[PDB]
Amino acid sequence: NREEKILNREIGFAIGMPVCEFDMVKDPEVQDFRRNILNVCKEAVDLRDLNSPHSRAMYVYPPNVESSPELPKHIYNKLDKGQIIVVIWVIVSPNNDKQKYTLKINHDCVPEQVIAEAIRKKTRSMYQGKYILKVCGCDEYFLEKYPLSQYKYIRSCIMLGRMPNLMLMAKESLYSQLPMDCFTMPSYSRRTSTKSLWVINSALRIKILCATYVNVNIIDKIYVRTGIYHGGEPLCDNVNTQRVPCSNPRWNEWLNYDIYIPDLPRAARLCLSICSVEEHCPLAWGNINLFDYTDTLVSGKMALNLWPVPHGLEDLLNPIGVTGSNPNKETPCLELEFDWFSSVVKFPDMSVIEEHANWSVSREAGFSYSHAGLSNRLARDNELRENDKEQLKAISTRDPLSEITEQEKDFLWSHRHYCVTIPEILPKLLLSVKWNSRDEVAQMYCLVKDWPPIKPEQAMELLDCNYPDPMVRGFAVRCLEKYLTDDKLSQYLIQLVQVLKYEQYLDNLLVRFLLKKALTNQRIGHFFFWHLKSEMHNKTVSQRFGLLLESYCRACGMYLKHLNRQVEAMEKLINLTDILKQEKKDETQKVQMKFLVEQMRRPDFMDALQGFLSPLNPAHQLGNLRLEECRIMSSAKRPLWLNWENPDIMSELLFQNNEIIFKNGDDLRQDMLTLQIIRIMENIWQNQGLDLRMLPYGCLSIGDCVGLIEVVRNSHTIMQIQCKFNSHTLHQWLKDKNKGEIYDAAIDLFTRSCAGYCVATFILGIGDRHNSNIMVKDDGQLFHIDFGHFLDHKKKKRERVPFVLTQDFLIVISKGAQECTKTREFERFQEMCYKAYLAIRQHANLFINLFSMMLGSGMPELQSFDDIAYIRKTLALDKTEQEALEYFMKQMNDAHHGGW
Ligand SMILES: CC(C)[C@@H]1COC(=O)N1c1cn2c(n1)-c1ccc(N3CCC[C@H]3C(N)=O)cc1OCC2
Repeated sequence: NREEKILNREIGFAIGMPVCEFDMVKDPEVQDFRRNILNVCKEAVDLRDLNSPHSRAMYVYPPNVESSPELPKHIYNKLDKGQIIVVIWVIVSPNNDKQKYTLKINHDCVPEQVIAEAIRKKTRSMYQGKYILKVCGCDEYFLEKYPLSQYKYIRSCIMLGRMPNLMLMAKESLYSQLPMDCFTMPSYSRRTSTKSLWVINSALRIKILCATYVNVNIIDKIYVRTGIYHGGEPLCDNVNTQRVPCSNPRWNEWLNYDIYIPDLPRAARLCLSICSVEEHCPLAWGNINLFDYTDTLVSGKMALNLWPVPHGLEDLLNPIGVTGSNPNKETPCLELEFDWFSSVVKFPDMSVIEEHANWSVSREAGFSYSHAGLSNRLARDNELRENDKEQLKAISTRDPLSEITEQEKDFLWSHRHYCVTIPEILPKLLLSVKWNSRDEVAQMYCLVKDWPPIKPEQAMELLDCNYPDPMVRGFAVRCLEKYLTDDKLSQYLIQLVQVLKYEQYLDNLLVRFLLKKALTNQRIGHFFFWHLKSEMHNKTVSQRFGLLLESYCRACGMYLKHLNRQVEAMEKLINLTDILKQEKKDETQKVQMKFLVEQMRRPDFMDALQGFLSPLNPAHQLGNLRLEECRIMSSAKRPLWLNWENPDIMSELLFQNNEIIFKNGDDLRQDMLTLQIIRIMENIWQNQGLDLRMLPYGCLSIGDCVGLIEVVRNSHTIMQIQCKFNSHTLHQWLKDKNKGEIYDAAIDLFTRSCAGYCVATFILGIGDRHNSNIMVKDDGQLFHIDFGHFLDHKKKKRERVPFVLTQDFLIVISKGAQECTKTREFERFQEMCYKAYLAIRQHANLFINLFSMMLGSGMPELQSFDDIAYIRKTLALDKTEQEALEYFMKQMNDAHHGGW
């Protein structure tokens, strides 16, 4: 047991709460999750010891590869006849003397071939399966047989015109360093009648007894508002209790609902709230799953602790809110009573559902012309015309925020069998289902059961708040299991972690998929841990995320120990910054720095703040902290500028110092999402041969309004440039930094990165640009920082241009010409914008879905589908492609007072 106790201390330190608190949770769902999730843990551990040591090395150091080995024409043209120059370093003599070997090989060469060529060059100077290639300066390895150019490091080197520097390491040098972890099963591994829902011939009714902890200001009259929901879709009309004074919240009233108990869908929920009053106002709210995790209908007495109303929610009910009782018991508590049927009621099995769907399909197949004429949801098989097929195809092209009329819904449902031939229509077909009809739902189940697979980015939509059904969500997860690459999983990890909150139960297919991937890929596992840990202060998700983190920490292996180093380093940094903002806030920079350096030099702190992996990128080792290079930044919330040595043997070939900005006080979640979207945008542009280089620098939220920002070396704000001022200062600075022949490359890089940031900021509705949030690298790469604001943040009770190209920017674009607006350079720059704008337009659904998946997150500027609709306005989705280009030009023309 000594091993178990110690490991529980390690897991508790990682999660930020003791494991014993989980053991005390009475709720059977919680204890069943803890026990049953362990098979995902076992499965993942089995996959890792399948082909050991190689399979273990693949888990710890997965290949950091692109999704496809194909190169866009513009990237291939950067290669000398499809060949790349590569530098291979062999550490040999004592005191680690470095021998370099320059190779000109095909871009498609496998690491083993690269090693053979290196051995050839070293032998000419006077086995291949005994070495591995490592990226110089960081812990990135090439353990798998992918073409060299498919490795992200290599592709980046090709794209940026950089020399790839790789190090020949012995297989045994790496293998001996990966410890053998023996995953142990925890102590908790060792643990009337029953009627079907469809045999309950009764209407729904729920009793509202009384409310406790209704502490309000003498508010002069209150009631309970209730409704039956399927996602955010009401299943019947809302039912309110009679009004009562808040001084005595007693109702003892059965509420009768307009729904037959057998018609209740699987994901049906009771959404309620205590309202005051005419200006009706919600005081507290709470949601409940009408069926528990065991598929049992709610029976008996239940007490539900309510949640405080979130600012901006005028609506009396909160359906897209969290389901379950508030963990804090010193909150308004509502007592409810459910119906009793003298037996346990369960949701029918798939076999019963299938028998019923086949019975319905067969019955409908025999319907006469006139019977089918009774309903617009009924359509005879052979009546399917080509015009109808064309209408179905047109509907499937519409964006997820485009309204589907009641007529289109009846249309889609009656043609559901033809819909299988155009499988991407599934999200529209599902919103057209009468979720309060068991006859229709049973048939939808069977259609989904055998539904053709759709793209992972299309399936992701089916995991958002509009799709609560577990059969639907199960199909989505299966598409991800079959077609989502680890690369794309990493890219969309924030969205996939968010959509976990929309799950009715702790144990589901999505969490099993995500956990298995985190436990079989340490790069995925790293960010999985941090995304969950960053939200552990949020009581809406702390039990879910806490239980998930416990399962992750039991099976991740040795990485727990490394994570605990990063957790301890962040904890010390939160502690220091918290003191500086509450105890030393008014003191000078010189004084504050003296306190900081004295605190940091304490042996306990000094050890905790050095020799750990960067949470921004775990391939980066943070060695000794360079205190003399550290500083308190004069910016808002006084962030810490931190500098560590990169202890890697060949750090000089990557970077010798790792500089990170630690910030305590601002919410960094909107920045992370924007930075992710900028990268996705750049990826779309690059694939279409549209070379607009963006700078989606690293940003990670590690807690409540705490996080890390990746520093971009040799980059300066426009204000830093002009504060050496004329409009020619910037262009003169770039000319000075790019003297000679290389000048044109800087102007091209500037105009290209400028076009990208113009289009990206206009689409996304980012916070207003100024000379302190626009940065420029010495080579001419323009980029933006501080993405705290996006979408419709300047809304009133209509669209903006956040990046207005002042004379300074146009002078650079036009190479110093006076009439910068009327030059061929500016005409070429406009063309880059138009193409960039239209390309994003073609991928609008992806962007709409990425934002829709982030709705359950507590982001201030992303609270409703109305906020996402801003992107539907900027992309001009209701207009044609030419009208959309015209609208963009007009927005640009108005903001710049001419030119477009
Ligand atoms: C104060 C800080 C938190 C700001 C505000 O919100 C951001 O997003 N910020 C940010 C991002 N980046 C940098 N600031 C940054 C700052 C300075 C430097 N540089 C590098 C050279 C010296 C220093 C400078 N220009 O002062 C480089 C940076 O990288 C881009 C990411």
